[PDB]
Amino acid sequence: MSAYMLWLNASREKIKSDHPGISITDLSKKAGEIWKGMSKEKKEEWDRKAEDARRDYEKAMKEYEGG
Repeated sequence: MSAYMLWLNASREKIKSDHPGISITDLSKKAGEIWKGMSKEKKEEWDRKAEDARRDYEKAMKEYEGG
């Protein structure tokens, strides 16, 4: 899910530029269609990026020291 969110943010500009005058709601569907047709390996990369960020949060929280 997190991979999709990150991918959508970067892809949003590509989709909007590729489909001028496209609505926001339509963009969401477009994002899903591109993902579905996209390679499986690419999905893993985005998933790994999201997981790495989780590790980084722990590191920052560890030094942050707070509730």
